[PDB]
Amino acid sequence: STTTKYIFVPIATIGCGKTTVFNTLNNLFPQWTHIQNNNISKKAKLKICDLTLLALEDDDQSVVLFDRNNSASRERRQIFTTIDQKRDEHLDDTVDLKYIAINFIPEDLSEEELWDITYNRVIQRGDNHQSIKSQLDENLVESVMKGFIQRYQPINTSRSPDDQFDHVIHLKLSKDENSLKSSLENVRIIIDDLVQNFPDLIKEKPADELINECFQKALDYKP
Ligand SMILES: O=c1[nH]cnc2c1ncn2[C@@H]1O[C@H](COP(=O)(O)OP(=O)(O)O)[C@@H](O)[C@H]1O
Repeated sequence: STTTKYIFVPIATIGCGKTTVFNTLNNLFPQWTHIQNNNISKKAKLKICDLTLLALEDDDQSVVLFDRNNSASRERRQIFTTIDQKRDEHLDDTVDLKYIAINFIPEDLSEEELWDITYNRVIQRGDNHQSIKSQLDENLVESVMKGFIQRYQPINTSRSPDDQFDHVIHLKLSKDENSLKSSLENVRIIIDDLVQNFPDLIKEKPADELINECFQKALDYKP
């Protein structure tokens, strides 16, 4: 009769944990399609929005993890506008699409600490963002990361375009201290939020051993 499907839209800069968190969630929930802008050729005729809608055509798909930074408000505007315009090419009128913002940069986080956490993650642990995956020029890494931060516009659901989100999940971002890693905390935040608010997506919280193992795999993942 009627189906609701979801597009999880991150708002992040480089090294905030976006790919790690989405890889963890896909490890846990293989039916949640993880579409990585970083892996799409720029001559490809199917761009991330096209692949998103193709994925949502499948009856077995309920969630697309839309893996792109979307640090600028114009980038969020593009998702809403393009998906809204193109969905009729792909989906019948019994499918309701909901957009879930996954906010990776807390309002309370200073730009200095955003830089401190993310730049040192990228240099110490690596990042597969294509323009910086080599890191043969640490000046280039700094310059690209600064570009995303310069363009970053915090989520604001009291105005266009972010008022089009149906739900926002607020993540944490902090320096690693002892065994604590904010990306694993954030996986749990997402799972708990969906268990409570979207039981159609997670009827029962997975065992903690499995959540932690899926996170370990994502943390260790090299492509
Ligand atoms: O909570 C964390 N603590 C420490 N390092 C992390 C955490 N989450 C991800 N990382 C590491 O940070 C680096 C950047 O990962 P991220 O998921 O931010 O990539 P992204 O820029 O493609 O979204 C990776 O080497 C990853 O393993």
